[PDB]
Amino acid sequence: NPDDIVVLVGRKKSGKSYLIKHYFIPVLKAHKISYIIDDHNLGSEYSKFGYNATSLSDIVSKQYVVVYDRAKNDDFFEKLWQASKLHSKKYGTTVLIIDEAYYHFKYKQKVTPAIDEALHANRHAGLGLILSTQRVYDLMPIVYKQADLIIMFYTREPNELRWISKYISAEAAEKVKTLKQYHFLIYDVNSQTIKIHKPILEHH
Repeated sequence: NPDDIVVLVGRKKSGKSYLIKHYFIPVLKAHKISYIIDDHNLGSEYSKFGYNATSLSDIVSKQYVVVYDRAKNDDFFEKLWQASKLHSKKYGTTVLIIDEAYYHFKYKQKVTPAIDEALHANRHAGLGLILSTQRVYDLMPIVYKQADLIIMFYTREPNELRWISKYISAEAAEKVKTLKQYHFLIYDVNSQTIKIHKPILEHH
């Protein structure tokens, strides 16, 4: 699980960050698994969850880190990835949590060596991924093939349902339409199963 690739999908205010904060992170902390949060702002809702990294070296050396990913050079992801791997050598298996995945895994973008490694060899690299995004069709289709879990909140948008049907599951597409707010569908890509989950309140 800690080295799984998990994708979270849903429009703004679906409850993705609340899931991160009260469903994923508490579970990681209970198992003493470290994490690196990549948040695209220059003051971030995640500031209480880790050290405010100002350099790549903070990413490597601090156990719990929040990366302020704004105004970085165009090749920032490969640097973040390098630093995260080095972080993992120091702290063991680590989860890289990406608040808006389209910045680094956008549909139709060039597949770089860092992207290839993150999608095809992340376990060996010692890094799990939580990729959060607003619209299903904003990410490279390979993300969905390589994911272990795809978590989806409500949508009735036809082009999104089309994507879900094509790259995930036709049954998932049907059920996502009737989700009530804060409920979410969990699609296990490995077992090809679907579980509908009740709203999260707090970790127990």
